[PDB]
Amino acid sequence: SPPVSRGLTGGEIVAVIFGLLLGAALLLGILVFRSRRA
Amino acid sequence: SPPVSRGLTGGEIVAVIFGLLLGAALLLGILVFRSRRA
Repeated sequence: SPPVSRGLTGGEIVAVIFGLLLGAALLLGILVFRSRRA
Repeated sequence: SPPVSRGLTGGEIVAVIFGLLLGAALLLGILVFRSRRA
């Protein structure tokens, strides 16, 4: 794959951080609600 | 489809899952190793 100029743009990294934060918070949430409640 | 005339590709979603899975595993890892070690 290319470095960060060939086919990379600022409109792509936004997806990383997005799913990163929302991924942990969401995942962790369900993981706890599963059977770790209280 | 995009939010407001944008245009995505299959070479963009790879970033989401990347930081998504790697984010939870990594984050959760440090979060535990922080002071939750057993």
